[PDB]
Amino acid sequence: EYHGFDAHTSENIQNLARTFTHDSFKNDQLNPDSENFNAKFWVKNLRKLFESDPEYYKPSKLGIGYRNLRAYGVPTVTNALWKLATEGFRHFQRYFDILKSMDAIMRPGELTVVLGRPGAGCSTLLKTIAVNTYGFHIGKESQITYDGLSPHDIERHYRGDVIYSAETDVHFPHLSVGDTLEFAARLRTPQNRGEGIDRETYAKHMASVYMATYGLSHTRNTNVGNDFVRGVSGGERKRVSIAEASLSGANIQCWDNATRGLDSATALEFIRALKTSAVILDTTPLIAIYQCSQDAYDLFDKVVVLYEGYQIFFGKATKAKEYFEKMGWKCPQRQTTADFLTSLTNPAEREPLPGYEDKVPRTAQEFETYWKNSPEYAELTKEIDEYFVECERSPASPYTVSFFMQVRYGVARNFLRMKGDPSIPIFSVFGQLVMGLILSSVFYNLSQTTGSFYYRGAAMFFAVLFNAFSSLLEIMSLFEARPIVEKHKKYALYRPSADALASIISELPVKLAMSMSFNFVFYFMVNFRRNPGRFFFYWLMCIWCTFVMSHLFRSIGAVSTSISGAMTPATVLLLAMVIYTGFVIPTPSMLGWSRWINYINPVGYVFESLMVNEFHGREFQCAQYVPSGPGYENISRSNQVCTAVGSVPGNEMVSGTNYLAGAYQYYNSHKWRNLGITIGFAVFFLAIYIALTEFNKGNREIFFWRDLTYQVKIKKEDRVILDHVDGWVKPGQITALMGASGAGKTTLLNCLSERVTTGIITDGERLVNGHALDSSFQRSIGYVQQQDVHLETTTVREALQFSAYLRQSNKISKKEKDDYVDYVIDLLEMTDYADALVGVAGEGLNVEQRKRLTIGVELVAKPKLLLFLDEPTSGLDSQTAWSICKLMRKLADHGQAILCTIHQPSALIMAEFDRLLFLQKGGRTAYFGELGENCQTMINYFEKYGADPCPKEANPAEWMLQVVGAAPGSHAKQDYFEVWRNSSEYQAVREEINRMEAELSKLPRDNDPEALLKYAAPLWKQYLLVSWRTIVQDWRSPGYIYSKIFLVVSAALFNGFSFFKAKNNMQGLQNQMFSVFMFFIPFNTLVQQMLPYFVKQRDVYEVREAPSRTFSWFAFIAGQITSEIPYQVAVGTIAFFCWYYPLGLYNNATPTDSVNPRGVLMWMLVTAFYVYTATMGQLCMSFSELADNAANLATLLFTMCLNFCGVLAGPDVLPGFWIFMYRCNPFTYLVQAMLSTGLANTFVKCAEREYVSVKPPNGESCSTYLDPYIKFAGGYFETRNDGSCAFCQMSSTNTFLKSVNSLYSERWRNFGIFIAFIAINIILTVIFYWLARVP
Ligand SMILES: CCCCC/C=C/C/C=C/C/C=C/C/C=C/CCCC(=O)OC[C@H](COP(=O)(O)O[C@H]1[C@H](O)[C@H](O)[C@H](OP(=O)(O)O)[C@@H](OP(=O)(O)O)[C@@H]1O)OC(=O)CCCCCCCCCCCCCCCCC
Repeated sequence: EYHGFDAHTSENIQNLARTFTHDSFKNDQLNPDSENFNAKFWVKNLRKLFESDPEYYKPSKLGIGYRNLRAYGVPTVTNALWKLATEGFRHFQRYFDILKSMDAIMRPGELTVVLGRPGAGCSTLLKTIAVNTYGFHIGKESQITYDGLSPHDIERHYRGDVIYSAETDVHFPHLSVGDTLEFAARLRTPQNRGEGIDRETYAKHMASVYMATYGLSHTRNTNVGNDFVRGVSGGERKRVSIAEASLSGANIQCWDNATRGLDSATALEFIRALKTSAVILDTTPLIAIYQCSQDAYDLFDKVVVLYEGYQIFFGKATKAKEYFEKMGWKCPQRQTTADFLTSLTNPAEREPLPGYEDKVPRTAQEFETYWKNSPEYAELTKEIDEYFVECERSPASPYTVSFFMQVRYGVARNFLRMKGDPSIPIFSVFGQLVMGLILSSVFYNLSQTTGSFYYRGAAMFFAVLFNAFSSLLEIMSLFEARPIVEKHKKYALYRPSADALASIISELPVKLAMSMSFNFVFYFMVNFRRNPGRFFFYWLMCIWCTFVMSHLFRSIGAVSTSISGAMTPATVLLLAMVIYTGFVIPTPSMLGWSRWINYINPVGYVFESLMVNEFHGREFQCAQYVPSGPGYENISRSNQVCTAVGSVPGNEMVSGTNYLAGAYQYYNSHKWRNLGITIGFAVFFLAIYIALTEFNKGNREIFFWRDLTYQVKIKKEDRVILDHVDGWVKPGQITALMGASGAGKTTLLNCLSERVTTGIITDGERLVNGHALDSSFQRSIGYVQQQDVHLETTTVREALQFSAYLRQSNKISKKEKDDYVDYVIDLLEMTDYADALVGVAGEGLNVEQRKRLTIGVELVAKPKLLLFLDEPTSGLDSQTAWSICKLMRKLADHGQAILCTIHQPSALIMAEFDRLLFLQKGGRTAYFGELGENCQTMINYFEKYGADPCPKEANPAEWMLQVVGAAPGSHAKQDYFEVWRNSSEYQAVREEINRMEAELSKLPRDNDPEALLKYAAPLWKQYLLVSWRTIVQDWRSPGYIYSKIFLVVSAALFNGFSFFKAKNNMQGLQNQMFSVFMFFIPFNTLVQQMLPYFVKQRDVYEVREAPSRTFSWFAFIAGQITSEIPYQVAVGTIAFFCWYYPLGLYNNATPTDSVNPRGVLMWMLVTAFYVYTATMGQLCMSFSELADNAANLATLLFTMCLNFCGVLAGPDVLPGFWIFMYRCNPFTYLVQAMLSTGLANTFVKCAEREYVSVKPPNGESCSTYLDPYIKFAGGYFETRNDGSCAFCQMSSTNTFLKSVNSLYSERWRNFGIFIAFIAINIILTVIFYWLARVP
């Protein structure tokens, strides 16, 4: 533990200094070897001395003195657009005072405490001290000085000399404490002239010395961790943050609620660490707290008390109590001074002294008037004026090290973090390699004949994609490291630009590894050009493409806030770049309005360069000559011709350059220019990213138990947790249940309520009115959890109504349920905000209101036996806890039985209970009986059995814990379990229990046949209510439906209008097929957006709803599945209307007069695809825990399905191994149905550049020579008035459709199969959620 710089800390510092000076070897009070030397002076002087002092001014102590300070300040998505319009009008074109006049002076080396109720303005005061005025303004008359400086100077020049970090202790979870402190140590070491001392050794010595000072020595080489990741103790992370802040040379530190959610034994340690920092390093700490112990308060020096923004006192912490006693108020006995000061601002509390009632302030104005009139204010004003006079009488870059070394240290820390967790790099590299292998398997050993042309094209396009999107995952790191960077920017350690540059540099090894592992496999598995120079140029182009894409992704991520928030707008841009690469829409077929996009497309140039590199100067053997078949067996090669874009009549080989110049319109003069253009793009995007990251940042039954014994199996060893604990509860009596940390009071509470999934009961017996527990027990009790888990959308009344409907008995009419909900709302004093959205804890209902809501939710179910409460008064201030205790007292008065577990209470709250049950270590009962008034009964019981008397001003809870021996540093005279066993009152307890069992057993039972039911409401009602609740929650989500609609509409519109009124030439059909292929890309983004709103529902259900037996698991999963169907259907209809019609696919149905069937079928297919997207996302999220893993798995499976969907390679070309994956795939049937419906039964008109020239035999006509082939296979011909024939190979679209294995007569069948797949998905979900999460 930590006891604040004791002898052992001094000797540790002595040893460290001895080792350091011995290492450096290779007056009397500074030499470690000599005696008469103490570590205090060494630590104080190490920062200043032992380092060359820059000529500039860098203060070593800041005391702040301010006078006349004052600060003032100023939905359903259907209404979201109107709200946005109103906000825009507000942007286009009264004052509320939060802090009133106040005076204060704070010298260096004094720890100051700010006291006040929540919302009193302490946080605003601390923000004003730390110059964090953003969000409000300060009056012009206020005089603020920092040892003679000004707020502007501190904000501009000496930033980092005053800091502010309130609750969120942000650290890299996977970085060791030693490394985390060494980072700041090295980044704060000045350079000047380092001769004599090695900088690295000095930084290590500073890190070790400050670790020893704050008692973190044992924590070295241990993960700092986070609330999720395991690591150092929660009480040591705060000390690590203090050590880091003080190590970066922060003079004035301000903390608020830093000790929130921490027990007294650790809040004391935190306060002690602050005190040592103040007294050794001479810093100025300010701390704002609500729950303070007397011992912790004894360490403070100056206290400032706030009352509704009015400063009522400021001075020595010891004199505040005397001053407010002179005021005329009375402090109740056994009340801590901090609690008294806080309660002095509560109208319910603060009972005046006798005789002082007539003259005593009652409102903040009177308090401030007296404070101003008091002589203490005069003395304070005199001191402040003297300080101002003294200050008046008496570095361009706030950072210390130069930019290059900031970048170097950022790179080093990035490498340390990567080595600490080799998950993202290794997984990314191996996933890339495996996906590359699988993809290349489709294009294995492309042939050298012209028949491979198309495939080669595809083989390049996808390559450009894989190198393009290889580094997409890297942006995730930016979101993990964003908070820390901001914090480190505030401390004035390194600019965010340095961090961005270091992040770019540190990922180069991973980019190199991925590029090698993917290209060296893909380029050679697919038989591209074998010339070494060609491969090297391909690798160079791919490397620069991935650089450009990585920088673009980083630039996008620099302004976003989440993966989904970045993906919603980024998907449209990425699709725009992908479609216009030059393969989906070759340049000759690009529309006029989109030709300009290709100019500014950084990926089109890469594709052009790669294709020019491959095809240029290459001769391909012909694979098919247009005149051929049984009719033509012996025809001179002169009359034939190859079926390629650049084919020349009578030539056996087609030239690659002609094909490129004719089909894609690329030339070899652009091979090298495009490399320069891509380098320019990379540099531009790097500059944009750096600029962005630099700038854009900112009850008749009685329940009892007898001889309960409970043991748990751990490490194959049986240890008893509860050893024969007996007790009872009664209506109208509150039974507090307390114990040490290891006493397992929570274990007893959970065991009594049957909420434990582990262990068995050995000897006990639980009885209700003398009868054994039946199956109706679990529904006849209420359980109020410590943590309040509620949906962020449903209002208070909606949540209460939902619980009432789904939990009360079915025979009760709806009107009675609503009446009882109103009664509960009235009884809890909740009427003020009965229609206020719960929302996140930050914005919405505060802690007290949330706790009241939870108690109401558990109450509306109408428990008949008991109401367990788990730590109701933990994590709340001293006033909210009192309010909750009063509410519990009222509930008990109304006729309820309560059994609550209390942790670290105060005397006043403790006085409000009727019975006490104390558990020693190991679950052994010490005392069990009424504690009387002011805990007199328990004190008398313990004293009369050989215990020291309780001090008059001691808190009974702490004294009890100490006498039992659980308190640290306390010795027990003898164990009290045994003395309690034979105490003359344990006999009374036994007699009472036996009498209750013998008498209450004769009371007639209330046999209700509906009670003995596992769930109160029938299954269909639960399913309907859960589905409606989820639908409403999605509707009210803050911009979740709008993101989905925008994404889908934008993608569909871009896809439709890129091929606007597409023609039906040979390349047109391929363009439309790839349009259908690219229609599916929004799948990944839709899944990513949808999953978190499933996570929220799952967490709420599992944490609270499931154990409470509100609705069955099947109801939950079925509701989640049915919730997304309506929104998906609507979005699919919108997408079809925005894609099918602009594409002009309806014209294809005009000749056959089948517009309506082919339109309805297409709409049904599109909606089915979207419903399938939702079902697949939910399935892949059913069994996994994190949303990221489910989204990644869904994307991987979707990509695998797309690879073998039949467009990239049909069944014949596909290797046999993968043939099964071409049949089990759910997208092949969808693609076939869509193509057959949209393209079948229409004519084909070949473009001018795709006609093939044929030279018929001498003395023959085009018809006479080509009719047999035309009959044998489709196509048509024209006369060119030059003796030749211009031939087109396709006359009707049915030929191409048959080539893709899509038939018009089978579309319906295909559609049906797809529906089956959706069905399967749903079924699997309803099964997997049972195997994985249901216990
Ligand atoms: C911080 C990020 C780090 C990123 C990594 C950094 C990378 C920086 C690298 C800088 C190195 C730059 C080297 C550029 C020098 C090119 C010298 C040839 C210039 C030229 O111009 O050579 C054209 C002919 C092919 O050109 P070609 O066949 O398409 O057409 C011509 C013919 O070559 C022919 O020779 C006739 O005339 P020429 O001789 O060319 O004048 C005519 O032929 P026809 O008209 O009859 O068809 C035509 O001109 O190169 C060929 O063969 C293939 C030869 C490979 C071309 C690049 C060399 C290898 C790649 C460079 C580095 C590889 C990757 C780097 C590491 C990877 C990962 C660590």
